[PDB]
Amino acid sequence: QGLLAGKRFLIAGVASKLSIAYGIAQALHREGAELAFTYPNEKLKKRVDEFAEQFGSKLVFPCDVAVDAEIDNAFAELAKHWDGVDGVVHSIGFAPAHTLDGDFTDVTDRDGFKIAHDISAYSFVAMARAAKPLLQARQGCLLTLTYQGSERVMPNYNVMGMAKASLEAGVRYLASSLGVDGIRVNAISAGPIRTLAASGIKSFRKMLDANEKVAPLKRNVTIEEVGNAALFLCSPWASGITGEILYVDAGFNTVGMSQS
Amino acid sequence: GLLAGKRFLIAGVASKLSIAYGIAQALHREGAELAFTYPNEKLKKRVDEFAEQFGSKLVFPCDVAVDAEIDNAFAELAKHWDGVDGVVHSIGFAPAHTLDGDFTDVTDRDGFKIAHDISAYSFVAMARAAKPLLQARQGCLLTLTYQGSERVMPNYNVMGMAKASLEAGVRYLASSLGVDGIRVNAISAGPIRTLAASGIKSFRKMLDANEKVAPLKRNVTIEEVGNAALFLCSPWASGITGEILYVDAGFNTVGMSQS
Amino acid sequence: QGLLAGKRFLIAGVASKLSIAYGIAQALHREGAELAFTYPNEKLKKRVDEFAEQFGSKLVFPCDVAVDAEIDNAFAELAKHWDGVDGVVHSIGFAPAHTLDGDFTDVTDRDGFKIAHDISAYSFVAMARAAKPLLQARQGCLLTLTYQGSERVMPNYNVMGMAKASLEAGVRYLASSLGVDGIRVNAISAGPIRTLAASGIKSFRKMLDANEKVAPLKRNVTIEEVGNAALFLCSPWASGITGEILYVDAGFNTVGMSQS
Amino acid sequence: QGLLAGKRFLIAGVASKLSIAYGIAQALHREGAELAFTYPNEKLKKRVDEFAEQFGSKLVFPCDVAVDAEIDNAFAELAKHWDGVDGVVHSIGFAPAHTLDGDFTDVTDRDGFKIAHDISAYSFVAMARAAKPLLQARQGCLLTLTYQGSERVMPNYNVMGMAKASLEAGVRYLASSLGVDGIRVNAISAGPIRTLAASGIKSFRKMLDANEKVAPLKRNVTIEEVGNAALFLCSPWASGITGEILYVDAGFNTVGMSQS
Ligand SMILES: NC(=O)c1ccc[n+]([C@@H]2O[C@H](COP(=O)([O-])OP(=O)(O)OC[C@H]3O[C@@H](n4cnc5c(N)ncnc54)[C@H](O)[C@@H]3O)[C@@H](O)[C@H]2O)c1
Ligand SMILES: NC(=O)c1ccc[n+]([C@@H]2O[C@H](COP(=O)([O-])OP(=O)(O)OC[C@H]3O[C@@H](n4cnc5c(N)ncnc54)[C@H](O)[C@@H]3O)[C@@H](O)[C@H]2O)c1
Ligand SMILES: NC(=O)c1ccc[n+]([C@@H]2O[C@H](COP(=O)([O-])OP(=O)(O)OC[C@H]3O[C@@H](n4cnc5c(N)ncnc54)[C@H](O)[C@@H]3O)[C@@H](O)[C@H]2O)c1
Ligand SMILES: NC(=O)c1ccc[n+]([C@@H]2O[C@H](COP(=O)([O-])OP(=O)(O)OC[C@H]3O[C@@H](n4cnc5c(N)ncnc54)[C@H](O)[C@@H]3O)[C@@H](O)[C@H]2O)c1
Ligand SMILES: Cc1c(CN(C)C(=O)/C=C/c2cnc3c(c2)CC[C@H](N)C(=O)N3)oc2ccccc12
Ligand SMILES: Cc1c(CN(C)C(=O)/C=C/c2cnc3c(c2)CC[C@H](N)C(=O)N3)oc2ccccc12
Ligand SMILES: Cc1c(CN(C)C(=O)/C=C/c2cnc3c(c2)CC[C@H](N)C(=O)N3)oc2ccccc12
Ligand SMILES: Cc1c(CN(C)C(=O)/C=C/c2cnc3c(c2)CC[C@H](N)C(=O)N3)oc2ccccc12
Repeated sequence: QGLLAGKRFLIAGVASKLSIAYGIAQALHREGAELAFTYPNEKLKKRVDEFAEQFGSKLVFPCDVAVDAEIDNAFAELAKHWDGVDGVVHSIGFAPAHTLDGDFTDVTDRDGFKIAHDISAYSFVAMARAAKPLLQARQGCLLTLTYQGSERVMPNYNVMGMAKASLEAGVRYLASSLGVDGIRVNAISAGPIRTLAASGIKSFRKMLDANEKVAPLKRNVTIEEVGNAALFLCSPWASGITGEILYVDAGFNTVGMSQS
Repeated sequence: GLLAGKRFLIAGVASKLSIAYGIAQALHREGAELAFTYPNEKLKKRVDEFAEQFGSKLVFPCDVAVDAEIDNAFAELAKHWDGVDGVVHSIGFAPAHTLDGDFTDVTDRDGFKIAHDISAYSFVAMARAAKPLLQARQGCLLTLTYQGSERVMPNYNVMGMAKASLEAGVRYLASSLGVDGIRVNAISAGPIRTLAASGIKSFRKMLDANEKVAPLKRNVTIEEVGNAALFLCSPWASGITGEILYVDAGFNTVGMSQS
Repeated sequence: QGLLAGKRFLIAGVASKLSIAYGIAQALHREGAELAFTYPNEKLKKRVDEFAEQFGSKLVFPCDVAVDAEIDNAFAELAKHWDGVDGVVHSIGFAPAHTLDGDFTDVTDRDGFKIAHDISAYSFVAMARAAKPLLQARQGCLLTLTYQGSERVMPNYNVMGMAKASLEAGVRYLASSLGVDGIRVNAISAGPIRTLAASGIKSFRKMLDANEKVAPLKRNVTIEEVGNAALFLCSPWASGITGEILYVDAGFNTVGMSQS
Repeated sequence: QGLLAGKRFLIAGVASKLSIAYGIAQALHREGAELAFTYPNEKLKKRVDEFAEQFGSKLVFPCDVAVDAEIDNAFAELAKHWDGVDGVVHSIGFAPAHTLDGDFTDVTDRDGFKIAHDISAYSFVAMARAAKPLLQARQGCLLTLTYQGSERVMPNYNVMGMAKASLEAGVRYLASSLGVDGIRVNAISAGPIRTLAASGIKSFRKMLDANEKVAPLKRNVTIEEVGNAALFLCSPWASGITGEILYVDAGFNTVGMSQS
């Protein structure tokens, strides 16, 4: 009998034991929640399917957020088994590698722009809609993952910064849209973490080593600390919070100027 | 005047109520002279004349949905002008239906794509196609956003996300082009009745609320925005880049007004 | 055996069963923490004495934050039973009634400014210092209560906005100063709540009813929801968060304007 | 016949030819503005008298902002010379050297806090009040100088950050208070610069070189750019802007951090 006794949650974005979604799932399950998972993509099906099976779950559905049908079908299918859900976790972001390697101006093409904002920003709004029925029944909450590159320039984050900034604006509009129906909408601004979202990024732990020295706590966060924070936001303890962007970066965002 | 001999491109003049027209008017007031784009044949006719009331020809096709039209637009302008001291981006668009109803219900994928494409990417594309022409004279870039990116306004919906993406662009552009001495800034203008108000049922009632909340108890004008944009396109703004300047009579500063 | 098993916390600012500190204390106790209490003077003595005896505590010490000595003595006294401490909760704010009733320019005198910033802003920094040793022992955390009047203009809040804005800057400098020692520093920006901090403020109901109409969730927060959030920030689940201003206002802060 | 033909302005805070106020004064005068100046005490009299007459002005009044009387008297004096005023420039900040040299927690005493917030934050609100009548005559504007240490932690800036955070909140409440009367209130957040406010700061030069490396423009601002920008804010071109914090830092504030 944990904090999430009898509560259910959908987790989109588990790619490996390292994804931010995994640390979330572990924290939720650790507290008694029942879990469901999506995969983009059946390259990933087998790994996700009973990757679910550490979590007492078999509920594994295909969901590529580029296709409108895949979204609603995944929620109609997931509708078949579950009344509703007390939360939907959005841990999805993507942009064409080339748009994240070089000068922002030179490498940001129109297509690379479309995919970035499409996969990483609109997806959250689409899922929210297809999930609204399941969420009103249970007056669950929504949660997405953002990054403070939306508010500040980081080298090579480029169009992803614009996408995250759009995402963050969405959370606020979703919170007013769904707030009347008792559905809370929030996001976590996590510090940089070495996950599969770092593959192909040459600067990465040079970024990791910089964050380690600048963050007031002198360390980089983990998927556990992110999971624990996401757990709180998906819980009745966070019942008074909506449209909030919680920074889980060891306070990195608060430093103007460190001892070089 | 202050802008003696400097040149500026003005994209987004649709009518005499333009955010861009009032700015363009302010730019000319100080002696700079001007070039203009139009989205299609429609607006070709109206822009041609708006150019000639400011002593200008420089009137080129630019639908920001087409990549070619953009680069051609900066290629045409190369023939006439050595360089450019600034580019003014006053363009935004969404299916409108995405701006009428509940945010969740009415925000489809296409309406999202169009919103961010026309309203957010365009500035970055123009910035690129304009980079060479802008390096010649160490010009600057300027766009108009809306504080719906930070705060929820009813029926602004997907435009809020786009403007938020836009504002992030300004910062990355300013960091990218800053080494080139090219400044990148934006103006967050208060709401004002322009052709960007057609089809919005709540508008003036939005206008009447802003009139009561703004510390100054009034709504800004296209002139006041023009004057501010004039500064940002001027050497007086040489120390400012990646800045979002709020021209809303301070509305952005109130948490809540007397009922 | 709850989440705060064996953890102790100092609660500053319990004036009544409605105090924000009270909702905090209850949530901390709800999870098994041991509690300590301060009171500003005798008139306030009995209330903390019995408010402590409701959380299994008698540790009740006088602390008026206007006097330097009272602060350090309270922590020298509070030392007397406890080896160390896992957290200090700071829920204190005050300004001369007159300073908060009328035009900001006309009514903001120098002293009223002085008392405002002294009692409501510096106090947190002073307590933090006198609490540093006891906080290093257990690598505890610090928490204070703020209000979004620092960022945004509310009528009749006046100098309290400036003070809370100074407070919020303190959290960031404390978090950077004390973050090196593994001690986290964060604050909660709570929505308006009718407590004894509403006495003498006539606009409250139009305040409460307005926030109720604007907040995405269509309602005003409670000391329970604030307590629960503070509980999280004072817990290892918030180990990855420092220098954060957490908004507990039902998302009110995210609305630019609602159908007024 | 410049932009400020026939316009009048009060300038508080000219300490030397390096003062931020000095480059401001130069910019306003360059455009035809009427100028006035204050000095904190006798020692500085000779130099302020001399700077005024380099701008064709003698309007130089004693004003130490620690004393209430000196403020109103200084504005009582200038009531005598000028019908009204089109703007008041506030370029004053100060804190006890010791509070700006060392760990924030260790060196921030209550007094150093009191003086810091008193001289640097309340002064603007007091001046604003004493200036209201003359400012209503011509509905001029108010302007102060802030620093982004209010949002972000700068080493050794300490209590000055909290004061500037209070200052910035003041601008918003002043703008809301005085906006109805047509008086605009704004502030400039200037990049760091070697002025008389750099004496006694050992890290300054390393700070100057860091901003030069991080700022998108790869350089530090000058009093030219600060003077010119405030000139706008004191001008009818800025008639649609109030309660605004304009950053003149070569974009430094927008970087999360550049190439190492
Ligand atoms: N790792 C960090 O430092 C960091 C910081 C801030 C924000 N974030 C965000 O956290 C989120 C989760 O990342 P993570 O590190 O836990 O692991 P991750 O690498 O697995 O995140 C990417 C996930 O998005 C899914 N996805 C991508 N394209 C999809 C599509 N077209 N259809 C369906 N699904 C698709 C993938 O399944 C993938 O699991 C990311 O979106 C990231 O933007 C990460
Ligand atoms: N009016 C306000 O209250 C307000 C508030 C905040 C921001 N803004 C911004 O101000 C900007 C300028 O607005 P305005 O009021 O001066 O007049 P406007 O109505 O003409 O602005 C819209 C312009 O975008 C151009 N445009 C649209 N789609 C295009 C396309 N596919 N290709 C090329 N051009 C296209 C149009 O020519 C149009 O002139 C807006 O984009 C908006 O983001 C306005
Ligand atoms: N209630 C709200 O809507 C709201 C909103 C935002 C922030 N806050 C903050 O919450 C905090 C706590 O308020 P609460 O509602 O839980 O109960 P409360 O009314 O009791 O808060 C005031 C407390 O400050 C203490 N205090 C005042 N002067 C003191 C002094 N000189 N020395 C020592 N102690 C002194 C008092 O003991 C009192 O308990 C406030 O300080 C406020 O800044 C409240
Ligand atoms: N120099 C920077 O990098 C920088 C950056 C951001 C903000 N600022 C702010 O600009 C303002 C002025 O800084 P500066 O660069 O011109 O240095 P400065 O020393 O040349 O000017 C500051 C002036 O405040 C005056 N002053 C101090 N106490 C006073 C009192 N009690 N009464 C009357 N006058 C008093 C001083 O005489 C001084 O001339 C300050 O508020 C500062 O915090 C400076
Ligand atoms: C920190 C940091 C983040 C945080 N983060 C994970 C995000 O928010 C987003 C990631 C992201 C998006 N799209 C990607 C990839 C990663 C690469 C894998 C995938 N193979 C791909 O094709 N495209 O992204 C960065 C980008 C550059 C530099 C630093 C960072
Ligand atoms: C205020 C306010 C704004 C501010 N504003 C001017 C904007 O930034 C955006 C304008 C906007 C976007 N899309 C539009 C049109 C205008 C109509 C012409 C175009 N032909 C169209 O089809 N679609 O937008 C709003 C949207 C809904 C409710 C209120 C507002
Ligand atoms: C909202 C809002 C708050 C929220 N809140 C509790 C605070 O943050 C601060 C409270 C506060 C500060 N000082 C007070 C009192 C209360 C009254 C008790 C005591 N009688 C007194 O002398 N002085 O306070 C306001 C004050 C004025 C206008 C609006 C608000
Ligand atoms: C950069 C930077 C700033 C920005 N700056 C100019 C300010 O806003 C503040 C100046 C400042 C405050 N207090 C001072 C003095 C100057 C010295 C003369 C005065 N006589 C004094 O006794 N005390 O302040 C810093 C403080 C520490 C480290 C770096 C910085």
